[PDB]
Amino acid sequence: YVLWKRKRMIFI
Repeated sequence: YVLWKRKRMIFI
Protein backbone atom coordinates (compact mmCIF):
# COMPACT_ATOMS: atom_id res chain seq x y z
CA TYR A 1 0.00 0.00 0.00
CA VAL A 2 0.96 3.66 -0.35
CA LEU A 3 2.15 5.76 2.60
CA TRP A 4 -0.67 8.26 3.06
CA LYS A 5 -3.58 5.89 2.43
CA ARG A 6 -4.67 6.30 6.06
CA LYS A 7 -6.73 9.46 5.57
CA ARG A 8 -4.38 12.17 4.31
CA MET A 9 -5.41 10.93 0.86
CA ILE A 10 -8.66 9.12 1.65
CA PHE A 11 -9.72 9.47 -1.99
CA ILE A 12 -6.46 7.88 -3.10
